[PDB]
Amino acid sequence: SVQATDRLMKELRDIYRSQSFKGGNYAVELVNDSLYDWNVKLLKVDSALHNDLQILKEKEGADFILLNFSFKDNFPFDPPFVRVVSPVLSGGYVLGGGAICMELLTKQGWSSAYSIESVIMQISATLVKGKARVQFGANKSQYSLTRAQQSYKSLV
Repeated sequence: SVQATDRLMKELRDIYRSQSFKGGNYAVELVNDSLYDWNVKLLKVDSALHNDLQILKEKEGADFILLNFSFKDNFPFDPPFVRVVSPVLSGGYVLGGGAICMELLTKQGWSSAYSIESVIMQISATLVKGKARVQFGANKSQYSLTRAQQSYKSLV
């Protein structure tokens, strides 16, 4: 589609010129150059989660929550499929597998008007409001697209 493609390009161009993205709050990476597959990592998360990320950079790997946006399911008609790739989290409205129990991500709270710049922030917020914490035990294999789909499935 030309509309879905153009709309998507508009969004990424917005994100690029947003003070949110300039301030290092997150990043956007077109996995495999795909304009329909985004890796949005939250870099700047004053909260308990904000704490767990400090000792995340040091102990194991880097310091960020890695999100995956899939725009194949009829976006912007339907919400983008968003999931948590890593790290493994407790609470923050995160479901088994990495799916998010979030309002706007439903077919009853989403709007074609909403920006991807905003849904990212709402996720960064929902995670904090739900007092999300890093499960420093489980391996990343805990979170898979497979586990996220069937999970989000039951949700609906």
